[PDB]
Amino acid sequence: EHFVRVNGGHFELQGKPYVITGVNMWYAAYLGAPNEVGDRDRLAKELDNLKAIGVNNLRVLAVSEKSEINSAVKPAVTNGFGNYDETLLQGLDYLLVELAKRDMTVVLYFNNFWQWSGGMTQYMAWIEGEPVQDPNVTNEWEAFMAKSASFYRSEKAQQEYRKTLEKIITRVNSINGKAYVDDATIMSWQLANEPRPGNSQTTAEEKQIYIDWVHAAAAYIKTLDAHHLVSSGSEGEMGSVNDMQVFIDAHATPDIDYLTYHMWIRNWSWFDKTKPAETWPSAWEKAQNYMRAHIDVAKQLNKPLVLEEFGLDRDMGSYAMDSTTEYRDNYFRGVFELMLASLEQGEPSAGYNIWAWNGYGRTTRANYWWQEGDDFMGDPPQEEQGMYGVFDTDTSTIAIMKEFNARFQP
Ligand SMILES: O=C1NC[C@H](CO)[C@@H](O)[C@@H]1O
Repeated sequence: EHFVRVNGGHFELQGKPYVITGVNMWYAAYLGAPNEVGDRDRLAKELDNLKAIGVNNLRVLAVSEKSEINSAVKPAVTNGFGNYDETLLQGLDYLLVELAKRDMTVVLYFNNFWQWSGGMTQYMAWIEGEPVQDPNVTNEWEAFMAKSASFYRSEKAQQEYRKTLEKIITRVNSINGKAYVDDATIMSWQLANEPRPGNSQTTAEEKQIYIDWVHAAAAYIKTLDAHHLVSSGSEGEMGSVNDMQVFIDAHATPDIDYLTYHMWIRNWSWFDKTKPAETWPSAWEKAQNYMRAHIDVAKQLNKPLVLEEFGLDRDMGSYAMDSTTEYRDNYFRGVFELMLASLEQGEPSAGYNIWAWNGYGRTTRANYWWQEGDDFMGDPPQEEQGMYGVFDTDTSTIAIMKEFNARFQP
């Protein structure tokens, strides 16, 4: 029908500006599955609530790789190379039908730097014949990130990645009969969740391999689909081994239509969730700098910029649904205020996706750890259920979302 397009530093839909006022709901396609893995009744109710809060865009995982670790989604879409669960992919079909009824769009990412959907390290585990070592268990994060980036250098891994891209992009929706390439419900194809060049000791050669991978992968998708937007899923500078020139060079290709950045002030040690009053002022100074730096790059490259992930812990780091969210709420207000001013001033700030949406999902696990069969939440299986997710009962947070979702609309 009519697709979301780019014109300079903004998106357009039917010749009018389009601003992303979104959430991350990684599990939305799983929820559409027609078997016991799905919860279609819940999916419709969630999308009805989100639409009522002014949400126009979801960012969703397209594919997962089978993993045996206890920090990963189960079951998976890809049960060994080429062995796709068609019943689960009907969940993506169903999601696309449901979004289209509500004039909502989706950004679909095809891989994962991290472990919670298998992702790049699971590709390498299958190739190498050695199981993934869950970094939640080993705490060997530097080793993990290096293994994950080894994906870019593997010809077999790239062949298999390209096969998966082709499998999904050329899909026909089994429900409505729409080819995916013809479906304007899809806003963008996205290379991966948070692809990084490697660990803190990444070499110049490894930076170039990453740049070349982003270029080649985006160009490959454009051979399949000349018209949908393509984005990388990068965090920005923090996902570029703290080298903004890597970010710039990777995203300078015309086959990348818009820019992404993610902001994780607690993960980056700028904010201490157990010393929030003491650390908030410094964290906010650093967050505003991170936003400004990326807005400047978006001006340089003449592309829209989406804050496609950002979030903050509940008060004192609680996972409980009855805990307060004062710090999170004030953070979201600050980010929204700055971004709205940016947009008013004609800068390439083109919207956002909060990380993440829990909605009607619930856990009764004492340790807040997801187990197979448990409600899917915006917090994926590698984090406590309740870490960053916004519940339907988080009234104060939802009111802020409702307000700004309306204000960001042209
Ligand atoms: O893509 C992501 N970035 C950070 C989130 C919060 O830690 C995490 O859940 C996810 O892997």
